[PDB]
Amino acid sequence: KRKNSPRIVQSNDLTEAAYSLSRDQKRMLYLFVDQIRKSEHDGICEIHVAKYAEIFGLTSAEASKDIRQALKSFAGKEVVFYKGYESFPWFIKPAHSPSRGLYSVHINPYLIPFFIGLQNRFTQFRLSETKEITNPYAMRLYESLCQYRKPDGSGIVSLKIDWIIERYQLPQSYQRMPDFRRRFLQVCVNEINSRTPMRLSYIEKKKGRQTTHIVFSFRDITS
DNA sequence: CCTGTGACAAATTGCCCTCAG
DNA sequence: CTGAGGGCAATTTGTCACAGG
Ligand SMILES: [Mg+2]
Ligand SMILES: [Mg+2]
Ligand SMILES: [Mg+2]
Repeated sequence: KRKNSPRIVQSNDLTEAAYSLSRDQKRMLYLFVDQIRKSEHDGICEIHVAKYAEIFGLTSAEASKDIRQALKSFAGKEVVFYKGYESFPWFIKPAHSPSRGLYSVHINPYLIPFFIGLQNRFTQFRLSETKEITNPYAMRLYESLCQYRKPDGSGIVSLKIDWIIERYQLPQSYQRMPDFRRRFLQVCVNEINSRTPMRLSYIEKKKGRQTTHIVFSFRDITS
């Protein structure tokens, strides 16, 4: 049963926001949204090194490294919602540790309604589905794909490439499409195919000499 | 203009070790 | 013993010159 892992349920506004974060910063982001979901919430969240190591198959010393550098790298990271245009900071206070092996973070109290969206306008996935991805961009794509998933784990969706560049905030050399192909599309599609239960194919949409959309579709291995 | 590949750079990976308390 | 530190080589991500349709 896929039901063994936490159920991540985020608003589609988050699924579609424009931001940069590392794999490690996102692994934590999942744990934070879970914890608001279980409370009039105020923004204080807690992380235990020992538990984070259970969850991601890591050693105690390595989990401490990953948390400690992620938490430092939130400084100056804005998140932008869209159309619409609203920019917020993730943390309003620096994180700190009062007990050995435990950190206390203060997430911005305005983001919470953006996490807990309006009814039937939301994305959802088990934590197991995404814990073995490595590339953060491959994590963004798996999120967006999940947004279109029917009850039976199948779906089809067309994303415009300029929109992928803006929301996933991809590096500049990928505006030149042979590089986008080689260092993002093939790498992220292979990863979903090897690390998740999803089975993914795609076709490109040219207009004139240009490529403008990727047309993704997928079934679940439970077929 | 469009494409793919080779090369170099800079970054991320899981892993090894000391050491404090 | 846990976990806060330092460090590593190997691999993957990011940049871009060159050659062909
Ligand atoms: Mg990153
Ligand atoms: Mg609390
Ligand atoms: Mg690491």
